[PDB]
Amino acid sequence: KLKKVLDKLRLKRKDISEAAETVNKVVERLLRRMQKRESEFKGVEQLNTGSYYEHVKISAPNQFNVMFKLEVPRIELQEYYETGAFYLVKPLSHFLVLSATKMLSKFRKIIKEEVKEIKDIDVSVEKEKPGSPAVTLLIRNPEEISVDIILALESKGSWPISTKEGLPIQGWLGTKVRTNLRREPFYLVPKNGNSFQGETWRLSFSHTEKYILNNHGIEKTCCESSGAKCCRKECLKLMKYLLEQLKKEFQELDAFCSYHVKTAIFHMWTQDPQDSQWDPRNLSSCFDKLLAFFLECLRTEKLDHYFIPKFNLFSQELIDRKSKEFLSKKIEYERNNGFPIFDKL
Amino acid sequence: KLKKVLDKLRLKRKDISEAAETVNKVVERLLRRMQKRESEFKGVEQLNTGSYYEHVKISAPNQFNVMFKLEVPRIELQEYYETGAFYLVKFNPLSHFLEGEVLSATKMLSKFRKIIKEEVKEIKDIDVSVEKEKPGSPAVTLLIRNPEEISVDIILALESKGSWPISTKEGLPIQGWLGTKVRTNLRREPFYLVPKNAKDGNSFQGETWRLSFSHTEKYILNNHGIEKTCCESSGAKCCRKECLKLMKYLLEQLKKEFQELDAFCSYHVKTAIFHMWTQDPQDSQWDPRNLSSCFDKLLAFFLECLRTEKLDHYFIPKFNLFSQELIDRKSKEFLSKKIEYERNNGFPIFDKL
DNA sequence: ATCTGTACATGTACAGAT
DNA sequence: ATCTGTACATGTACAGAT
DNA sequence: ATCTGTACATGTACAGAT
DNA sequence: ATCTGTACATGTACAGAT
Ligand SMILES: Nc1ncnc2c1ncn2[C@@H]1O[C@H](COP(=O)(O)OP(=O)(O)OP(=O)(O)O)[C@@H](O)[C@H]1O
Ligand SMILES: Nc1ncnc2c1ncn2[C@@H]1O[C@H](COP(=O)(O)OP(=O)(O)OP(=O)(O)O)[C@@H](O)[C@H]1O
Ligand SMILES: [Mg+2]
Ligand SMILES: [Mg+2]
Ligand SMILES: [Zn+2]
Ligand SMILES: [Zn+2]
Repeated sequence: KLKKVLDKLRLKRKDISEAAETVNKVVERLLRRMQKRESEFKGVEQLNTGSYYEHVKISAPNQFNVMFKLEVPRIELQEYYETGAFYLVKPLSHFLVLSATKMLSKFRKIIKEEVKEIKDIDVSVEKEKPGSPAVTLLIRNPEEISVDIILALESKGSWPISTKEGLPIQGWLGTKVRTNLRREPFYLVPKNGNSFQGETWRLSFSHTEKYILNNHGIEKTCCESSGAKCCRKECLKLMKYLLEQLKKEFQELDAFCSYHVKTAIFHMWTQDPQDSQWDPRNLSSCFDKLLAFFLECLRTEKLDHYFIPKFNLFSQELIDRKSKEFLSKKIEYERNNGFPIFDKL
Repeated sequence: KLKKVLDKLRLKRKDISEAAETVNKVVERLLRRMQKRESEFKGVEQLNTGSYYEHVKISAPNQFNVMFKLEVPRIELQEYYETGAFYLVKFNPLSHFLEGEVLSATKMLSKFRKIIKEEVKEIKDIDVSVEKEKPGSPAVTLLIRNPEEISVDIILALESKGSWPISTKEGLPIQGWLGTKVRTNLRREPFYLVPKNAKDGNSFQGETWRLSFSHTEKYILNNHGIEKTCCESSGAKCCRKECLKLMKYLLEQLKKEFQELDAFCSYHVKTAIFHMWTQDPQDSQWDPRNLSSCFDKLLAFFLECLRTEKLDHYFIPKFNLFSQELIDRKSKEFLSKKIEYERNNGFPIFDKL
């Protein structure tokens, strides 16, 4: 049943090769233009993030996330109205308070200029979507591929106080891992008609999340060549697919994204830390317990950011009750009728 | 029972404070003197190693190991007659230690030791001297008299950042225990070469160096579980270190009574337990409730090593620490009888002093 | 004036003490 | 159970040097 | 500072074995 | 049906060279 779906969802080696070869060309050239030109983003470094680099991308290698991160010395953060995730912040002179919109606009300008000069790849820059920190590339290998270039500020200080109680991995990955993770930099991305709209940045833990995905067992050998396989990634994939399929069919679900599922499974991996609670033989009960957890998040209207406990991704302000009830009904239907949506194209 | 022995063996915070305060002074001052002037050892860095920094030092904080490690770029190793552990080194502030491209361990050690003695003479704050050089030892050993006796072994080491020598390829067999990512990451760290410093009267006597994995061993001791939470505040305690301590004590007590055991050292027990931790990787095979069977299975393993004359270096599989060349059969049989005796009569030697 | 090797500043795991 | 000293990893301030 | 070379983890693909 | 072993592909950390 679910093994068959996972077979469908598995990327093909051939497609992986073709997609990656084209993407790396475009990205390499963009990264070079950010330094070889005396741009205000000289020193920016590349960090690959999201599902493709975590090995949980499903169906096709058609969406790539990449961070162009810029180290900024001793910045001062001021939290935005107790939200936990959003901050004002203090070469960059002409982006003054460091304005996210002004900095993003210049960043975006550079990329567009450079993209116009690319003559061997069919590639363009997608119209800016308000509410997105990314510059999005649309590549036409014969097949459609999207690349989100995310601008990020990199700070090396202590993580902000709103995260103090986040990353609750102590009983799963442990205290040494947590302490070491919190010694890495933290990232601010320009996520953005009220208030301090254009000067607000959002914390990003994409780097931490990538380490977690690739080091996800309570045992060091989980999913390694001299360890046992678990089904943690496979459940993420199934849940991701369920949401994608539903979203494709129902405009009512526009406010939901894969990060909601990722966040939910992070909490499930914390609640059920033992690798034996994710035995491949138990794929079905595991998938099912994840569904039940997600439904409880929907019912209670509560899905805390894993890194920022006070930030509720399912607050009324972000996603209307109607949407959450709608998604509850549709998930409950699929669950009670053997997931017919998994059988469609 | 063994819990009571472990109570005796536990270091006291007071003693730890007094010992460490004095040790860190002496070491800090020695390290600073190595950076002065055109000393050949400018750039040498401190790495704390061995039982005290692994939290398996027993009885008293009276012996501390420290490495003064020097990065040497552009190094060619030539293995010494297929031994796995021993190397010539080839290629500069080290100019004065070279003989036609070959780095002399004994000349370098001698200068290192000269500088330390000179500096120690200038310390009027604590009662400290340099122990007569012991043949077969790379260390400059400091004898400190806080009112209590404390030894500090300062080991000179060459640090190479290249890939570990081929003799180690099959060593560190941690894949089923700590895993492949840990193994890979550990093998990306530098390797260390220390002076072999025998006066056996063999070819290349003064130019032979020995591999050291003290840094790797320290990481292993402090990250010893198959679960990442082993011995942590939101995990379960294991008894891996406690078994190491008990076995260490058994050997120390025996060694202090019996001159026949001079050839044995604590590294033999450390190596044996590393193999036992590989053989029995699950944290559940080191439950604290099972301290006795765990200690017992370790003893039985060590006894088999003694009987079969085989204890492979954990990093260098072909190097046999129990070879005939190192330890005569009589010594191994002697230690076998004494271990079997203690084991069969309730460990009376644990009740001594 | 600017730069930097050295030492202080901060945070926490480990394990001993209460 | 909670508290506390040491070790150790990383970030950063600055006297003395350039 | 930038670039390449090496090593090996995480994947996929498929035959032959269980 | 599943598992195991080998081949074949990409990503990624870091040393040593330029
Ligand atoms: N709303 C959000 N808040 C915080 N971080 C987010 C948010 N949306 C996405 N991200 C971060 O950006 C990364 C990439 O986003 P993206 O939408 O491409 O999802 P993904 O995890 O790559 O999965 P997929 O692309 O397969 O749907 C996420 O993994 C996450 O770290
Ligand atoms: N024969 C040896 N071969 C290889 N390395 C050795 C040998 N003897 C000692 N070492 C290394 O030197 C370190 C310090 O040596 P030392 O004799 O002080 O042992 P230790 O582990 O500190 O135990 P303790 O001091 O409590 O007996 C060891 O931990 C080990 O890494
Ligand atoms: Mg993505
Ligand atoms: Mg020692
Ligand atoms: Zn796993
Ligand atoms: Zn443990």
